[PDB]
Amino acid sequence: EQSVRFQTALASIKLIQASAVLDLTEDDFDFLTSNKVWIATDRSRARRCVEACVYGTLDFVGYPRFPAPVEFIAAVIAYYVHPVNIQTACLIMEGAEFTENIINGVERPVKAAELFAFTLRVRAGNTDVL
Amino acid sequence: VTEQSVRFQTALASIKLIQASAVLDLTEDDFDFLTSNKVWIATDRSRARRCVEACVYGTLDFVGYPRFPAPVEFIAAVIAYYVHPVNIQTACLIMEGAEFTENIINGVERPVKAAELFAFTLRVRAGNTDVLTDAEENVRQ
Repeated sequence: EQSVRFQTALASIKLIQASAVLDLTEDDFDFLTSNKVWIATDRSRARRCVEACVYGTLDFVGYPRFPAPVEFIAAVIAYYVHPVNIQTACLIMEGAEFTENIINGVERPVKAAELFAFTLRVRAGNTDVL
Repeated sequence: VTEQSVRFQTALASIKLIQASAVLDLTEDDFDFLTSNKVWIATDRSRARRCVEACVYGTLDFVGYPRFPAPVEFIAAVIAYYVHPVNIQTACLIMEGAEFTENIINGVERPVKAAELFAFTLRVRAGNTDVLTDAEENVRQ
């Protein structure tokens, strides 16, 4: 169910590295992908890149971008973000509390806490969760 | 075990995450303490708590940023990596209460107490060659 909702996203990311390109200047890109610690202030900019990809990847599949799918933020994080910033990146995206992460029918936000758990699996290879 | 297997895999997949960003908030002295083969006395608990945590909420503490719950696979990975067999147990004792990835995802509060943590992190450490400590680490104070 979600397993799939991932896949469709991972396969989307893997495909973007070519055919399409995101709203990202080689600067913002070095910024998002490098190992250079994201200093406090950088919050606004990090968010805006992670979004650039998240929504971007979305647009480049035909999926709406009203609530950003959890799986995409996790993927967009795992894939692009460097370990030096992963965790912090999650707590940053939580900050873009767009959808109330469906967990037992209840409309509960997309807490940073779970975003990590996701990205951590993506990288792990699993995602054949459930 | 096809379950206990994927847990490990995530824990392993974590080591690499830890190795990659060696950003830690500990003086070289502190580092020596945390990785020493000398036991952690009952008074050293405060110090240890700070050290084991400085390894989990990694770059998060180096800079400001709040802290947020980490998955067991990732904690167990940290202990297996930094902590010495001698203190590992107290470490798990310290970090008891964490949750596994699965439960983190579906919202099923299943705190993983010390005993369990200890058992698991020991098996994590038990299996992982491309994991071990070196010196391109003693570069944070």
